[PDB]
Amino acid sequence: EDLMQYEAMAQDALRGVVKAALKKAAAPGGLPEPHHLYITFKTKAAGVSGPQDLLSKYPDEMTIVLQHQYWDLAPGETFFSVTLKFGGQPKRLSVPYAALTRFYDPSVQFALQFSA
Amino acid sequence: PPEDLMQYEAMAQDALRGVVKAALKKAAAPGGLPEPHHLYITFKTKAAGVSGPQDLLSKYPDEMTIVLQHQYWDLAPGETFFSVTLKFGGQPKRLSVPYAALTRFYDPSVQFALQFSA
Repeated sequence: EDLMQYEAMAQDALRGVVKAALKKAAAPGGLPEPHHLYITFKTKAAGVSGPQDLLSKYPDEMTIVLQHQYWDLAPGETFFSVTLKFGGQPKRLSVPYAALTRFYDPSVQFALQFSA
Repeated sequence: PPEDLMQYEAMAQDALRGVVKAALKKAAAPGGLPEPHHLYITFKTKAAGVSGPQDLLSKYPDEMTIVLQHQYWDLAPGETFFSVTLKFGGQPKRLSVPYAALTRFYDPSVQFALQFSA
């Protein structure tokens, strides 16, 4: 076995792909068609925040999608915030890259699983 | 799709630089790396941020490789760069390299290699 645990360090490091993608999504032009993103995170992880009413319906994991219906994406180095609609209702979420568990871009079938 | 407009391979490749940062933090701990893990780190000598003994650097104004095994100390894997003292021909010297200057990383013990864009 590997006492260095590279497979695990590589996995945690790859969380940075999500950060870079959102950086592109927030720059002029947004995501290049037809790219869109599935992001899954632990609802109760430290730092995630949003409406209690919404988060309560998602006990542990929640998946959001960035395609067209999203506003004010703010991707920082530790967490990102974005506005999405739920039941047609706009709601603000902030989730740390550390709380992520999955990343998927259907366009090119790019996938990333995280420990979290 | 004839093309990935998001360039995930490039962003992934760049994000893995964090593997090196994570490895150096384990090495900076008392007890260092678990035997027989030794690390080869290659960086671009002229990239911004790179600093050390001019004489030494000048010996290779291109890509230089340093190995971290036993004779290294005061390794500081900061946020955007790391500083470390190594012995070149016996004389200890400080090296400062930004993670963005890394062009390669390699640990023979488990055959784990990574290469990054110049």
